[PDB]
Amino acid sequence: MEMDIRFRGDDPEAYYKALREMIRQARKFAGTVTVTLIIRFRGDDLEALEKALKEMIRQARKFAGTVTYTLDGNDLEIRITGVPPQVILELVKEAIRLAKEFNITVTVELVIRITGVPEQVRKELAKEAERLAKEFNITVTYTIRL
Repeated sequence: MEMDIRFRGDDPEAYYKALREMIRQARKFAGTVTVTLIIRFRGDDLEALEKALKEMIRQARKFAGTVTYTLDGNDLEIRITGVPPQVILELVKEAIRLAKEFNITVTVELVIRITGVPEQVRKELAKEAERLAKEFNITVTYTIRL
């Protein structure tokens, strides 16, 4: 009685707005939407990475959630939990922005943990996940439990 959705290496506005609408629909529908966000930064400019950490910590710590991280030399991992789903989309836009500003390499991943929803919702979101994967040519997967 649960559906997860996993997205990675996201594309420009057309995709973000579309995704947002799926995000929106899901929240409305009679269920619990638990979202988790992961980003990994890479680059030799360690000073840049340390600030990219600090901006995302401060912004995302203003939500009723928490933040964890690790630095495997020149690879910084960030795991954000507890954030409202309609904002999540915008924290994605901010972490891409930091990739450009500091001229560093960044990857992004969204985990949506939907609990107790209709099979009509599951099939539509599936079709929307099937659709977006193909139009934008990116990493898209999902899981359903019963």
